[PDB]
Amino acid sequence: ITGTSTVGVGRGVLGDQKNINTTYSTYYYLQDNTRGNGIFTYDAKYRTTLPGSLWADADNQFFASYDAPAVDAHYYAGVTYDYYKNVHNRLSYDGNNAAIRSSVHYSQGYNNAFWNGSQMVYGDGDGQTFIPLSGGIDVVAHELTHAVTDYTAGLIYQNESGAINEAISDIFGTLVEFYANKNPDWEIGEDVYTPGISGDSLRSMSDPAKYGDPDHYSKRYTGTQDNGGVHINSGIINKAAYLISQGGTHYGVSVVGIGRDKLGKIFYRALTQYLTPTSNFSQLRAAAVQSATDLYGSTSQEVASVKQAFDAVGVK
Ligand SMILES: O[C@@H]1[C@@H](O)[C@H](O)OC[C@H]1O
Ligand SMILES: O[C@@H]1[C@@H](O)[C@H](O)OC[C@H]1O
Ligand SMILES: O[C@@H]1[C@@H](O)[C@H](O)OC[C@H]1O
Ligand SMILES: O[C@@H]1[C@@H](O)[C@H](O)OC[C@H]1O
Ligand SMILES: [Ca+2]
Ligand SMILES: [Ca+2]
Ligand SMILES: [Ca+2]
Ligand SMILES: [Cl-]
Ligand SMILES: [Cl-]
Ligand SMILES: [Cl-]
Ligand SMILES: [Cl-]
Ligand SMILES: [Zn+2]
Ligand SMILES: [Zn+2]
Ligand SMILES: [Zn+2]
Ligand SMILES: [Zn+2]
Ligand SMILES: [Zn+2]
Ligand SMILES: [Zn+2]
Ligand SMILES: [Zn+2]
Repeated sequence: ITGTSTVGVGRGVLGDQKNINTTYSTYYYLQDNTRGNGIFTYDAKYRTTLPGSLWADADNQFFASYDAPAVDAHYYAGVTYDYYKNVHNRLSYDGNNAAIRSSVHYSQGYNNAFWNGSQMVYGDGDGQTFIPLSGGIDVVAHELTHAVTDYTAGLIYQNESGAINEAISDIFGTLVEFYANKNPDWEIGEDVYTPGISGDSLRSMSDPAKYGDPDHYSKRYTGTQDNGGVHINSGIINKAAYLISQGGTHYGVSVVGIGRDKLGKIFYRALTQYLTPTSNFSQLRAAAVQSATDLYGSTSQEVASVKQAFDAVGVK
């Protein structure tokens, strides 16, 4: 809508106060004019019709319980935009400042969130398995990163390519979480998963086997469920990424950690320059090694650590 750019205030899903960019025209709308072609957040009103109504508020204060998922969808879309622009010089998910549109209160008791090809969609959870999923910055950024992947490599969402697709989204979801300093960690979805259980998450990048996911190529899932194990076998790549950043010794292979910024630069270059729709784990290793070579030189520690990490998870 046309109006005046304003700054409102509210609380997110976890009860934390934050400022949000809004637009005033009779009502205050969740329309952020400060980022690209805009960030727009919508009320799906417990239906499955999308996008729903652009979120309108009478007083620019967003402290109602019903407001909280919208506050976080809107705010964390902005954080994700800032990460890709400031760290990778990428303008929105398509690199052309596409508007980022999000709908909250999708369906009833819906334990999921997704990028649908043109917008983000967030369920509210059933209150036992999940609370509203936009409360997790890593969820928001994980799903927006699927759009980045779609507009670049086009990784196919099955088998090894699909596991790489998932891992890329976990990697950048986590790097966004660290960028925001929003209680960062190397687990996924901890802020919105199982409110009655502390210390858990959907999966761990630092220790995938904590939840039974494989941390070595020899332990990969080879069946047909989950599109060939895309959320299971992602642990193999997630652990390699963790090792590249933080270092460690894994299955007897020592990895010299090079930090989060260099992890992000190596994988972003691999994703945008070298991966293809059917890249497998071995081809991802090659893309990461070449990316680190481009950035840091063939004799660099960074290249050596990429090789160590993929060795440690059994990917040649
Ligand atoms: O923490 C990371 C920071 O060090 C880097 O500069 O940008 C990405 C963040 O995840
Ligand atoms: O278990 C890991 C711990 O050893 C390290 O200190 O920080 C990250 C954790 O995942
Ligand atoms: O081949 C071994 C692999 O199967 C195991 O999982 O990790 C150590 C490797 O040496
Ligand atoms: O069966 C597939 C397996 O062959 C591959 O190695 O990893 C993904 C699986 O879906
Ligand atoms: Ca209000
Ligand atoms: Ca996390
Ligand atoms: Ca929990
Ligand atoms: Cl470990
Ligand atoms: Cl381990
Ligand atoms: Cl480790
Ligand atoms: Cl180990
Ligand atoms: Zn998802
Ligand atoms: Zn995903
Ligand atoms: Zn966290
Ligand atoms: Zn799955
Ligand atoms: Zn998923
Ligand atoms: Zn280990
Ligand atoms: Zn380890």
